[PDB]
Order: sequence, then C-alpha cells, then structure tokens
Amino acid sequence: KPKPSAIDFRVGFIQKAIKHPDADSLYVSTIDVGDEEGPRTVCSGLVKHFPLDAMQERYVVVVCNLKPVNMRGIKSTAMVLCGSNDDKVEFVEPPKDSKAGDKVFFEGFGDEAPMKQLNPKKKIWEHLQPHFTTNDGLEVIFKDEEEKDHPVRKLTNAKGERFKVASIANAQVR
Repeated sequence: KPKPSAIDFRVGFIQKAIKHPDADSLYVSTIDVGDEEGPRTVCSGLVKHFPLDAMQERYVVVVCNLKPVNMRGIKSTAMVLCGSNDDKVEFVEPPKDSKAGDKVFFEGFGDEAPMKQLNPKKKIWEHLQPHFTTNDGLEVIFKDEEEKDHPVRKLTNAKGERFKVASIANAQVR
C-alpha cells in the first residue's frame, strides 16, 4: 500500500528565486533542504501567482524524493508544496522557527525513512495526492479513508506543530 511515509517532506528555505529564462510561467528557486550537497534547484509554476519579492527568503515545504524532472531545460530536483482551489494558489507555510531540513510528516507516518527515490512506476505520489488537503482550520491533513480509527492525519514535525495555508479550506495540496 502507498503510504505518506514513503515521501520525503522537509522544510526548505528559498535562498533566491529568479525568472526561468526560457519559460515565462516558471521560477527557478535555489532551496536549502538540509542536503550535505548544497541547495536544490527547483522550478515552480508560480509566476502568475506570486511576484519575485514574495519568493525570496521564504520557508516552504518541499517534496524531496521524486525523480528529478526536466522543466524547460532546467533539472528540477524538488517540488514546493502548495494548497490551491480553482481560483487561487497558496504556499504551505511552515510553523514559526522552522529550519531548513526539518523533517515534515503526517501523524502516524513519521517513524520510517522515506525512499531514497520514489519508484515512478509505483505512482505512490499520484495515488496519495488526492487525499492531501486542508481542514477548516487551514491545517494540511492526509485523509485515510480505509483506516476507520484514524481517518485524518495532520501534517506535523518533530515538535508536533502544524503546517498551514493562508485561507483555503479543503485545498488541493500538492
């Protein structure tokens, strides 16, 4: 069974973001995710949603173990987690005093190491993503319809804190 523990979620810090020189819809962010190898290069379709100043020196949640993607000629090695509806896109916001590299995980799905790289053929991310959302309190949650005893798991960290969006309840988080 696909489970959120397979996914490597972390807090990232966007050191710098620039326009993708060959793709108007994309920013290229340099994001510290606590790798011993330096920051990662991440391409995000956020240009129509946020200006450059909103990108700089921002703490984000990043998915870190998907296979890298060629995004208009630039290798993107992580993905910034956002909650969206039909009209609007919002960053998932780490809690106060988060640090780059902080492990982020859903309740009950934290005590196992993520896969080094997700097997694309298993589509773990794709199977799980319809169930990542936000509650009315704007906290990111995972809905586990099978587990009758624990149908909702909150996104959290080692301090048992919460990860929120600015305004969208029932958001599409991915």
